[PDB]
Amino acid sequence: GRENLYFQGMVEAFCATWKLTNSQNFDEYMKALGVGFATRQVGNVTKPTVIISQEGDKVVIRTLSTFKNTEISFQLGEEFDETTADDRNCKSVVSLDGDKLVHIQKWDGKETNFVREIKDGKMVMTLTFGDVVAVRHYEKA
Ligand SMILES: O=C(O)C(F)(F)OC(F)(F)C(F)(F)OC(F)(F)C(F)(F)OC(F)(F)C(F)(F)C(F)(F)C(F)(F)F
Repeated sequence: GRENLYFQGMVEAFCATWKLTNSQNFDEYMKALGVGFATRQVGNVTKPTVIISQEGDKVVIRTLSTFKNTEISFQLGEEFDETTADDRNCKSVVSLDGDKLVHIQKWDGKETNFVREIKDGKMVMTLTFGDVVAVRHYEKA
């Protein structure tokens, strides 16, 4: 009933081609993660395209850039293995929390999370590691 209407309407809102339009404190966020000088210099100029789609029962997230191209495929709320763009081998869970799509990565006893939300048609991504928070805005292409 309302459960399937919530899950279908939420996933539908996020499924699009998203272009990065704005970044805030992403450099600090990469520094808190332990991303070195070399990669950070690339990461601060790289303009990603994020494609979110439904491929069967799975939700797919493709991050396309001149640095590295990543692709993750998952069932909502079911843990999966993920090798990140900065070569961290995580145990990750992508889930729904109200109007938010929450991505939690765990590796080496550490934890980082990315919260994606739709705000006035834009996708706002909040990246958190400890006290360090970054905000990235995306628009539909
Ligand atoms: O979603 C996006 O648009 C995202 F590409 F920027 O990825 C991300 F969501 F920000 C991340 F959280 F995945 O980033 C990261 F965690 F992988 C990272 F911070 F390590 O990123 C990184 F360092 F690898 C990087 F070099 F900056 C990078 F070039 F891959 C990029 F694309 F993220 F900027």
